[PDB]
Amino acid sequence: NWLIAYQGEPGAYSEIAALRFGEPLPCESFDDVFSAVTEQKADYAVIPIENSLGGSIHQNYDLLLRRPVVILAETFVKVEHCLLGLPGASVETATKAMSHPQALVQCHNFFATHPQIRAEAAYDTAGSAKMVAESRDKSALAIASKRAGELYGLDILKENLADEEWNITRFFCIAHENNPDISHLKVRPDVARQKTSIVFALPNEQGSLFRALATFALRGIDLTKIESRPSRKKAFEYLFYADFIGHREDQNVHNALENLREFATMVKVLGSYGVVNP
Amino acid sequence: NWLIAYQGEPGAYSEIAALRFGEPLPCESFDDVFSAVTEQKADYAVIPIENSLGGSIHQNYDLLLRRPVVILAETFVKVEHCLLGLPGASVETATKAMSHPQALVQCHNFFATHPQIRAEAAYDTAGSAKMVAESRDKSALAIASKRAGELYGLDILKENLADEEWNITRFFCIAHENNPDISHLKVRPDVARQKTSIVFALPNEQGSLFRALATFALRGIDLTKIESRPSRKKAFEYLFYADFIGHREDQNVHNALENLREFATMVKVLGSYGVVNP
Ligand SMILES: N[C@@H](Cc1ccccc1)C(=O)O
Ligand SMILES: N[C@@H](Cc1ccccc1)C(=O)O
Repeated sequence: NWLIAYQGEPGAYSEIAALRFGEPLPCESFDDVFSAVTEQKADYAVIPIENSLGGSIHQNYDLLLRRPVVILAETFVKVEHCLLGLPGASVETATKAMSHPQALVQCHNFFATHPQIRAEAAYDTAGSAKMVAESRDKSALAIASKRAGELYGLDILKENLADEEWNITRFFCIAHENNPDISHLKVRPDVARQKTSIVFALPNEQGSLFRALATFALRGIDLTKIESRPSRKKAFEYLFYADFIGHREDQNVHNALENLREFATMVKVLGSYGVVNP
Repeated sequence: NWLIAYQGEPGAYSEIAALRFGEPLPCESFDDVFSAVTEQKADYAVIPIENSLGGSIHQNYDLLLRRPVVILAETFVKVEHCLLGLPGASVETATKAMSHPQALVQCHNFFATHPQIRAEAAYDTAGSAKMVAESRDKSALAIASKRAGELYGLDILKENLADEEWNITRFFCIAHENNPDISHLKVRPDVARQKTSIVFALPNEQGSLFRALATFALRGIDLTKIESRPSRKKAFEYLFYADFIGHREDQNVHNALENLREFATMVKVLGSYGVVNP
């Protein structure tokens, strides 16, 4: 399969990401995206893992943890809103821009300055595009992806509509752990400074984490991420997410990992992977 | 009784959180929320900081660091969705459910198992209970808090509509830096197991975090949160959120923090605070 499962519809930032890997299969949900891989509808999938403005997506992490799945690449999507109209395109004739409530909030400047234009709640940003194109009504605007504009044949009225640059979504392209297949991806991950992601669980002892970092830091190994959150039905544990620069088969790495399993209640390696660029 | 600025409208979870602290003052932006304290329109604010399902809210940590403000308390709000309807309304009779797209998608099974009832996007959850009451048709329902339904005289048709039983948002009650008055909260925070929140930035050398954690760990100090993200501002660095148990001016803690301040690029204590139980 060259299908890349994702959550959303065409023009969604999630699709943008699956495009960097292959042919997008859209899915109703996260839970659904992981299942397209499990039951072999799709070989791959791209899941949003963190966003610079929000957090880590702990839902997608519980799924990475539970699904017999493996990360094969990471990618980074710059969420840049476009204000988007029908051909014959004007801001001073419009009565509304539709979009996802969070896009609407993020474009709160545009709205306080443009009160002839009222924020309208839409299910998502891509469908907002979609509505404009079908409503055959040059009055209604959408706030969405350039790709949505592309696609629904709309014009960009306005780029960087929120006064946030650095709204970035990082996604992980994933496959079933019983075939980390790199060869069928659209573009092969840049492996020059390859990353490993793991989850581990510590019994919540004063010191535990210092102790688990020691494992990497006294081994010369650089981290790029670390996060705790509590474990809910294991009594007195936290879960930790940690990424670091290194390949899981590297002996130093392997030594770190074994070192951790000495006192970690569990370790999982979600994968060693490179990066795909726009 | 005293003014707790929060983002949203009556009904909202953020309002439930406001109310554990005083009289809620609803605001359109978090910017408005902080600027409300930072210029004495209100004495406190209730800020969402993380959710067990998404993660940390980076954008809020962002403003907590840039604002002359201090954590006075934390509480934890269980985000519990209800199907709300007018007196007489029915799940077998309903045609629409209105809510925030995220609450829609978090009750995805409900919608799958009830195809008669179409999911319909709205600006937020509480405004959805409002729309239901104002439109007066018994065929249109909302997904919103139990509070939003009471306010609006809507019946609760189903308790616990979401896919995931464990949805919890952690809020900070905040105040102005040099108006850090606990007396005029509505109940004093439980301060037995007092927590301190800090943020800091390190030059990104391998072992940095280990060396920083060494600071608390070799000192008997127990962490309850650790998370990294990359310095939006300095070229080569990371920010870390740390929470731990103790007070700023414990001998221990102070030592730890001073040692930290030795090599951290920056340290700000966001505050030392206990916990408001509903
Ligand atoms: N890479 C540095 C700093 C860092 C730690 C953890 C997460 C992100 C960055 C270290 O290895 O200690
Ligand atoms: N409380 C333990 C484990 C822990 C670390 C960091 C965050 C949460 C828990 C410690 O101080 O190391």
